[PDB]
Amino acid sequence: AYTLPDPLVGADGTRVHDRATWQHRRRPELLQLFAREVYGRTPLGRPEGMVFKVTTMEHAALGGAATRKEVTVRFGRDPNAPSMQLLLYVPNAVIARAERAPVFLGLNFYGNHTVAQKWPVEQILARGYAVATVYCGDLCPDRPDGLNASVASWDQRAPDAWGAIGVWAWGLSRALDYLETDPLVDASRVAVHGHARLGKAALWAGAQDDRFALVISNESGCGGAALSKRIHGETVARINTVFPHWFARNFRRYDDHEEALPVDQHELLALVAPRPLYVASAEDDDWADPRGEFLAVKAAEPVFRLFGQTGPSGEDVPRVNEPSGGALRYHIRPGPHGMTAQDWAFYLAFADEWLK
Ligand SMILES: O=C(O)[C@H]1O[C@@H](O)[C@H](O)[C@@H](O)[C@H]1O
Ligand SMILES: [Mg+2]
Repeated sequence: AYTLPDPLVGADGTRVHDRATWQHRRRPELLQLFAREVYGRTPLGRPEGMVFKVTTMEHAALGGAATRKEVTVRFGRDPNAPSMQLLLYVPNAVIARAERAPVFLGLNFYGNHTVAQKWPVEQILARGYAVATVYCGDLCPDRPDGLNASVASWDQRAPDAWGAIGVWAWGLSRALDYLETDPLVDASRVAVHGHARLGKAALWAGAQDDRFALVISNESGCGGAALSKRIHGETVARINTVFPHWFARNFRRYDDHEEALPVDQHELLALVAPRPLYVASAEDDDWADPRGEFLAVKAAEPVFRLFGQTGPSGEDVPRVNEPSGGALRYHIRPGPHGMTAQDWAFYLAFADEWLK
């Protein structure tokens, strides 16, 4: 089935007519719904005893274009406590103006020094932006028994307990804790971004953690930006069966039963409002369900409009390589699933508008 629940009708049926009601009544309702039925509850906020050790600082990386820092973010005072490694490139030209750089923060899938994977780090830097990354497997190994060797392990797990997407997302927020202590970056101007499974975590981190200034979802698909109730491409039963550690056990109640869902992903997107949000698809990426990613944006737009922000105009998918929307923005690009220089060019212009 497929009737979408209204972001702007509360659980008790009252109509959300103002931003205060949205901020302090409706948002907590949706956050707790997504936590309980989909991603699982985030248990730890900031742990006590987090320690940041800057292990490497190189002031003339990439030809003097960038400063590169390597940072262990340790999650306890003990020196052999669990940790993650954050890689940061800062543009030198911005440091030379005595300004903290705005930052693109995203998880990587193959390791910090694979960005197999490559992002246009040099272009991002050339455009005046810092780049930070953490390998997702320092937080939760992407495998079905992966939570036992993960930050969440330090007869089973509870049905509303978080999986890998929630642990990855919590990792992004801890990366932001670090960025707040780093005088070369403006932690109030952080674009949190992700591709595919890591875009699911980027969305979930941006909705829970409203410190993030900008949120970018690149082809995050099922249980990211795509409407589950559309039953197109990847389905809930497919994703929980192949990746049973990603979501909460409770998400499996919705296996082949998306009609029963009490929310859909347009409401995840609405939790970014009023902060700028970018959802993007690939034209041949039927698995992620591009129309469903676009329609989730459109069904989220009323919440942005409550704050006077606008989304893609038109009620169907805009032409390829034509981004559309104000603070709430979409593009679809030609070709297959991935993250490309085309996507990044559109993201950088969006950031130029909202972070510089
Ligand atoms: O790109 C990938 O490997 C993944 O992308 C995700 O968004 C999708 O849910 C996975 O099934 C897999 O296709
Ligand atoms: Mg789908």
